[PDB]
Amino acid sequence: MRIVAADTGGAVLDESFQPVGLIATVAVLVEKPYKTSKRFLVKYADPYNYRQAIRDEIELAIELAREVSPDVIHLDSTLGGIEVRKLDESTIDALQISDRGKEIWKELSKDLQPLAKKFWEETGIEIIAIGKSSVPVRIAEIYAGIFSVKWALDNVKEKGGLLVGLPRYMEVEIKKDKIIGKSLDPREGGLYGEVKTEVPQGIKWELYPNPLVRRFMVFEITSKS
Amino acid sequence: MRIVAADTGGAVLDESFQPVGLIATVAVLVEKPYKTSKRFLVKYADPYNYQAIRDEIELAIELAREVSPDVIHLDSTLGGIEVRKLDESTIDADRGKEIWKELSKDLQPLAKKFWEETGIEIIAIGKSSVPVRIAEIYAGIFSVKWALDNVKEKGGLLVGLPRYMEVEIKKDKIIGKSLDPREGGLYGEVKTEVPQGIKWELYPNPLVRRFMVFEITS
Amino acid sequence: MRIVAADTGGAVLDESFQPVGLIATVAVLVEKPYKTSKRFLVKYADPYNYSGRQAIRDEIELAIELAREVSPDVIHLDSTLGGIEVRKLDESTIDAKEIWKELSKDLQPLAKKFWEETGIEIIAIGKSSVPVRIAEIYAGIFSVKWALDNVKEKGGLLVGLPRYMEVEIKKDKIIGKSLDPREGGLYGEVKTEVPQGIKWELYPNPLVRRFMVFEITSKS
Ligand SMILES: [Mg+2]
Ligand SMILES: [Mg+2]
Ligand SMILES: [Mg+2]
Repeated sequence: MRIVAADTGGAVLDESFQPVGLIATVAVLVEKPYKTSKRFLVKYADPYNYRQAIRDEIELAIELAREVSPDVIHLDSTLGGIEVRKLDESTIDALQISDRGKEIWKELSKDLQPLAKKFWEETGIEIIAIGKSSVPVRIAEIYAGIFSVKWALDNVKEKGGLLVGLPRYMEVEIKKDKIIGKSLDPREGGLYGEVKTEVPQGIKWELYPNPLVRRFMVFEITSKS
Repeated sequence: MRIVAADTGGAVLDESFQPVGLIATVAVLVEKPYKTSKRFLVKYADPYNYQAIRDEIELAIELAREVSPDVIHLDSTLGGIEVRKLDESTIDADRGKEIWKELSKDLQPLAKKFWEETGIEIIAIGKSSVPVRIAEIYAGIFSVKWALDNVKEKGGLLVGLPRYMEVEIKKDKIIGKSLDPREGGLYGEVKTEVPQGIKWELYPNPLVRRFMVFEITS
Repeated sequence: MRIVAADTGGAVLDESFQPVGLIATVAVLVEKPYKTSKRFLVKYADPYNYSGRQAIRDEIELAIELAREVSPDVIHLDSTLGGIEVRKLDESTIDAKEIWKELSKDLQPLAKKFWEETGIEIIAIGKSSVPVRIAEIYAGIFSVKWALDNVKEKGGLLVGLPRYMEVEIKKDKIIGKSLDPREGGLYGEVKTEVPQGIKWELYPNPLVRRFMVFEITSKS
């Protein structure tokens, strides 16, 4: 099975760990053995001017899918595997979720449903709201963490610093020519990602637990002085 | 403490990872340090034609008549109440209360007799029990053994393992381990014939996070 | 950020893994990089004489005591309530339960007085807090130190550890680590004299998945 998935992750935090805005939306193509992705796209938001996220996700997943022709698209909404092209107010009412959840997806339907309908009509490919059950979604999330770190390394102010809140229980490792992202949960079976980049000089970095949010890590960049 | 527990796990999957039916029910004897089992029984189902709790309680009782444990752990998370005490009244203390109210007809007296016979309680503990989890891991292990023994006649097989466990295939045995270090190093080991001219692989079920797939081909 | 947290943990188990009483209440000071604590306080309870109201009472005073020494930015209390400030804990905001209305009459004045002196909030954050988890691990460690220090001659002792943590015995030390790598490598360290004439082992509580047991047995 060949799967395209998307997710949004990585947040700029202030020095007191308060979220400021999200950084990266990533679409991935995942194939057997379903541990990583070698083909992916990134879209960067502006964290300092921050759901537009799920709109960027479905749009980016569709763009990648048009290139690689997967069997299915996985969307990060935990709905049971229902097709997005079939998401109307009635089918949402039949979903076992919160009333605000239903309210939220009724609003989103207006933008997502027509998009998935048109893509399906063109390809026969379904976009499914599978959410947290999906490994490709988790891999997308992992890549969003890596790309958020890459973004921070590329944009950190001279003599300045930057805190990036990573997606849940993942770590990044810095190499001279790339960033490696890995789930910290061995139960996931070894999910990981790698992205090439140039690591700049004059800065230090540190990965540590977000003291306010258990199982979430922070990647902090500080300037050398 | 010496414990017999039972569970059912391992599933045949189609090529699109959709489950077809369960494979193995396993009863285990577990003693200190409660990380593995050395004495165990297995009962296979017909996955292509798939109540597990009935086979679980029987296979547990069966092993118990051979090793005489202090207690039996049944896979039903009820906080530890004795099964022989499970009658419609005691049950009432929601869809679940309804289903347990059906099972209790055959199970309650079955455990009553056993307790009178042996002085051994059958407690409904489920998710809290380490022995139950050890039984589950072995069910995974035997599901792989089942797969090894059926692949030649089937050509290719996808086995869905129980949650977050891996298997490793060595010279004369299958080793299974929990992937969750929080469980404290739970593992199992089963000696078996490894047929030749096969290739196998372990990888994430892309549709079910934290579940692994054991794939074997000829 | 500098945070003082507290929690109670470590249990005495009987032969059949049944909890008897809790052992240690620990306040910890946690700073960057938020993996451990190098300054901490402990109060031992009497496990054989132990509802759970005393623990959070002992927790808040130990935290305040520690806070007066190290002056943190905030205090974390083990109670998951989204992070409400304890000094603002009365009927109207609690109602937004019957337990806390009993607790508030003691805790709220403590928090109010402390905030008045320092401006430091005591927040009911609970499980979201890393420093609370670090306090919990230290409770596990001090519980082992307690067991080592108090095991009878030719007697034994079962210590029920807090959730998914391990302890390692070293020559002059007890080390505690979380068994969940998702937490990012949280650990603790406590200096102590390890008694002779005793053996130990660490193994899964068979009745409580993901909880470990640390057992002391006397050599013969
Ligand atoms: Mg998402
Ligand atoms: Mg079961
Ligand atoms: Mg507590």
